[PDB]
Amino acid sequence: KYQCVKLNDGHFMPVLGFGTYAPAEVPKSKALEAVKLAIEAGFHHIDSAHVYNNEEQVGLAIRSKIADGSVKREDIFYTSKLWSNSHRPELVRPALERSLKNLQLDYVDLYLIHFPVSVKPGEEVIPKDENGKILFDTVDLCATWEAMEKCKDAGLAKSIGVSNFNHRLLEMILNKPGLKYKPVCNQVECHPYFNQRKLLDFCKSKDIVLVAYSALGSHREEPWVDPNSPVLLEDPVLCALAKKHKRTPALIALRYQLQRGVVVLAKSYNEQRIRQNVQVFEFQLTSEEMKAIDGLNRNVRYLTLDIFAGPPNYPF
Ligand SMILES: NC(=O)c1ccc[n+]([C@@H]2O[C@H](COP(=O)([O-])OP(=O)(O)OC[C@H]3O[C@@H](n4cnc5c(N)ncnc54)[C@H](OP(=O)(O)O)[C@@H]3O)[C@@H](O)[C@H]2O)c1
Ligand SMILES: CC(C)Cc1ccc([C@H](C)C(=O)O)cc1
Repeated sequence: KYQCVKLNDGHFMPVLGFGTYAPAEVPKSKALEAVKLAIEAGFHHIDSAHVYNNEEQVGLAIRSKIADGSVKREDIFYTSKLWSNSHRPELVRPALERSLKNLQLDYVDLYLIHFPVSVKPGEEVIPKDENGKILFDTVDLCATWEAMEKCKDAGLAKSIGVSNFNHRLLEMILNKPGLKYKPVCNQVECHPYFNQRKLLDFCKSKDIVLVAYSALGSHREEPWVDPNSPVLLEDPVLCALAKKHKRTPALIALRYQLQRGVVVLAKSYNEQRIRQNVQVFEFQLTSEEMKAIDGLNRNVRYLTLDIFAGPPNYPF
């Protein structure tokens, strides 16, 4: 057994997920090993994406752990995401089916719209013209969502959701005429420097689960993240809570999210840290500790994806 939350479609999501993105200077081999170690440690939820360029490796890890008897397929919650070169409705199912072929899995547990700004179709994930300009595309995300619904009805995705959506974009889906399935989740950046209280409450009001990424202050990969941003885990309040509990600041940051009703991702490719992170289930924070962490909020967004700024659907 392991801790899960019931989604608005009746499926269950494990509340601690393993993040699989690593910057390109990290060999893809490392993904295979790290996912195996995460499953061994007790992660039951694994987060990936077509754009991470690691589905072959992540899928092999999962297949391996199934085939050697370590875990059953029903005890792994696997998430993929629809990249922005496949927003057009007729391209949605093919992108899911391409991810599934790479993974050699029959279905994903969850399929998300990765990012709300669309780019032109083709193999290239960031298509550019001759002059370096991103080739943006104009697509009705409501149409994309109907295609996602169809994938759910096909059994290719058990659940569907969104990522990096703001209030306005969530509302566009929620108010869509003929809506079949609400998003089960909105996967967004969330940590004690950017605690997303407003958007969290909105999502709660609609029984949409907020899934936190960069919960430990991000990969900090350039140019995606400003190197001059503060380092979350050096925070002196987090460090003193850690000392107090004989834990680590990472574990404090993880535990904060679980208690506020957020599902939390954590990426690590380091064996010790992977094992550490599952200790989030071993302790609890008091109401005064939770309020101390709430106090850290400082409107610091690590991940702007500002190469996609300009189009109306840019969410920040
Ligand atoms: N939907 C999206 O647009 C989106 C965006 C960003 C992230 N995500 C997802 O969310 C996941 C996590 O976000 P993130 O990759 O930005 O990273 P994160 O989980 O915030 O942090 C990863 C960093 O913290 C380190 N770390 C992990 N556990 C630690 C611990 N116990 N003590 C200290 N350091 C620790 C890791 O280094 P080591 O590997 O060396 O341990 C890594 O450098 C991604 O991998 C991806 O799955 C999604
Ligand atoms: C690095 C780039 C070529 C691909 C890419 C695009 C978007 C994302 C988002 C922000 C995420 O981290 O999930 C990651 C990687």
